[PDB]
Formats: sequence, structure tokens, C-alpha cells
Amino acid sequence: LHKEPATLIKAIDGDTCKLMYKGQPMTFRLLLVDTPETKHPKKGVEKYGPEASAFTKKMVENAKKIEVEFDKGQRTDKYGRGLAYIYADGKMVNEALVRQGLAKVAYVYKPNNTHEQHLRKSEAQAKKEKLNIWS
Ligand SMILES: Cc1cn([C@H]2C[C@H](OP(=O)(O)O)[C@@H](COP(=O)(O)O)O2)c(=O)[nH]c1=O
Ligand SMILES: [Ca+2]
Repeated sequence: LHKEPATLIKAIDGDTCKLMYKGQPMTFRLLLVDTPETKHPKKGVEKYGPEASAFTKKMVENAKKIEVEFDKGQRTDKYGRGLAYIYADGKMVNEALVRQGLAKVAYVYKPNNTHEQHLRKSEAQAKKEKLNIWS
């Protein structure tokens, strides 16, 4: 994979944000994870939804550098959102959330699963530590 610079435009929730990428603004959705909903009426405000949003917001707003790393398959989803692993000062936001029990590993669609095992190992640790979503 290969990291590329991006500039934060606006944090939306735990797993979705707006970034300036290659000159253009677009919304990104974190690969392989799912933070709880705080927007869609069908799901309502789910437990830890507000917590995941705050964690992500803090993490991306305070970073000196943001980088996007597309996987080997499709780079956007059906809603036109970029699908990537996002790094804040070298730290993967996707992993950070999973490690804290603020996201579950989900939407594993091959071949966009390069970091699946890494994320799963962090999810298991969060589970055994009974963190947030796993408490
Ligand atoms: C992370 C991810 C989400 N999605 C889709 C699946 C879900 O579609 P449906 O909404 O049609 O079920 C939605 C989940 O994202 P949200 O967690 O942002 O809702 O985005 C992908 O298509 N591929 C991905 O890699
Ligand atoms: Ca979500």
C-alpha cells in the first residue's frame, strides 16, 4: 500500500470525515471498521456513537499530518465515499478506535482487507479488556 497526504476539512462522526484529497474535497469512510451511528434515524444514536465521534474528532483535529492509504481493491463505495486506512501523525485511526473498543471490525470485503488481521488482533485485546463496546 502507499500513504498519501490529505488535509482535514471536517470531522463528521467516528468513521466518516471530509478531507481535501488531490486538490478536491470528498468524504472518506474508514476501511474494515464500524463506529456506532449518531445520524441515521433507522439506527438512531447507538451506544458509544458519541464517544467514537469525539475520539476520532480529537485525533484528527490535533494531528500535524493526515495520510490516506487506499487498499488494493475499489477506492470508493456506492455513496462515492473514499475507502481508506487513515493515519494521524503516523497512527492508524482505524486501529486506534478498534483498540479502545469504540468500533467493531466490519465490512470486510476482499480484496480490501490487507490490514484485517492486524485490526482483528486489536479488537480481541479490546474485548479481553472488556473495553467500551465490549464492557
Ligand atoms: C467500510 C465500508 C462501508 N461500505 C458500505 C456498507 C454499508 O452500506 P448500506 O448503508 O447500504 O448498508 C455502509 C456502512 O457505512 P456506515 O457505517 O457509514 O453506515 O457503507 C462499503 O460499501 N464498503 C466498505 O468498505
Ligand atoms: Ca458507522
